[PDB]
Amino acid sequence: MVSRSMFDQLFKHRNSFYTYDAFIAAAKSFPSFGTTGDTDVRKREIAAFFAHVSHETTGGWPTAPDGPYAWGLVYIEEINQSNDYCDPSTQYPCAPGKQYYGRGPLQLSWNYNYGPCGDALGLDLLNNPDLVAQDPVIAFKTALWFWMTPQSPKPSCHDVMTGNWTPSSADLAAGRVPGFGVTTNIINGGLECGKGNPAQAENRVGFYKRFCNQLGVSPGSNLDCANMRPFG
Repeated sequence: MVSRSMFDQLFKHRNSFYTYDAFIAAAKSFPSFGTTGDTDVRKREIAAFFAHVSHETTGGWPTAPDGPYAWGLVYIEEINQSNDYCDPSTQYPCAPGKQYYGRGPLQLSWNYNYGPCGDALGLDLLNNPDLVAQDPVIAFKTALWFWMTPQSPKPSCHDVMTGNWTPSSADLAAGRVPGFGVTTNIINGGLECGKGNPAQAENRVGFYKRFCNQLGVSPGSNLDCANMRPFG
């Protein structure tokens, strides 16, 4: 896994809601996370997951102590909470009086994600979405659920980083070569990769390179998703 002192180095300025013990408890729901492959592969997977988490929750500024990548895990809830984030569904019905705005380390959003995430975790997140912003174990589990779950045609980010996803010829033709860049593409490639404004993807890479440096691992190849088409 990762030790308490290293978690406290990566996340030196975090919101104290996000405890190390909560992260460790959540990771036990997905025992292959960070335990797959040799030491370099494990370190890159952990750095990659934390880079995305940090991008989505960062409270940094350019002159912040320890630099602009040292302020991950500051945010819990989406700040703009007026829309319900509800698309009508017979499988995952929007609960009366509830909203599905972003919550937790990967900003889980929409009834159509809270539904299946809760089903997989054995939790009624569809009818109690506020659980994600109440309980840091649940919060971390929702982020790991996303990271560990394939959604065809997309592989899991876990499988990409650990060598368990081999691209098809169409993937390769589209520039989807395994590495950090493909994880950005999976998470939000329609807006952030290809010809999207690359500011946000570049920020994710900045966090990733910082965390790789702190963990003592090379970031590897194929970091940039501007050279890459979103999955169909």
